[PDB]
Amino acid sequence: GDCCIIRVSLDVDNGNMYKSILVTSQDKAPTVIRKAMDKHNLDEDEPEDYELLQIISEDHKLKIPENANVFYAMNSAANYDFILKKR
Amino acid sequence: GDCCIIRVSLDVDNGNMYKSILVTSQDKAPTVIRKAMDKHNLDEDEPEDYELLQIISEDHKLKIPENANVFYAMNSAANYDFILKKR
Repeated sequence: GDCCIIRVSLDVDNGNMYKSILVTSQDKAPTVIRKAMDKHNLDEDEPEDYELLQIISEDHKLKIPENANVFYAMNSAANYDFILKKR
Repeated sequence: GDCCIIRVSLDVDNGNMYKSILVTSQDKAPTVIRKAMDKHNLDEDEPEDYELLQIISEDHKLKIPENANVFYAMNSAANYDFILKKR
């Protein structure tokens, strides 16, 4: 079935360190945050502590809604670069 | 970037054995066919001896052109079921 491979960094003071993950057509925001937290060894806590944002440009980050399908809520015309932001 | 998880079987000894491959936007037929033949253990022949072959419906099959990007040459509106065939 359908997929996309995205880049996820932590929310950090200037840009920086992306870890790649596989997003299926079925993946909602908490599963993709759990995958992104595993790529960064976040036994420094829970998927509820975290929101996900897409980097549209320097002046725009796109907020992924709490239980949304990531594959269809993302802007797939923009670059696949995301923040794992600790809310 | 974008991708699909595709499963491939053989045209040969009549019981349907699937193997999954991850196909990216950049993947060409002979390279995904290479992966499929290694996954089925096809070791007498070269990747040029073989075509792919998406099952569009019963009575209907799609030939992926020999040097084409599988991701954009396949029927994305259909079953992600492929068989590997001689010629």
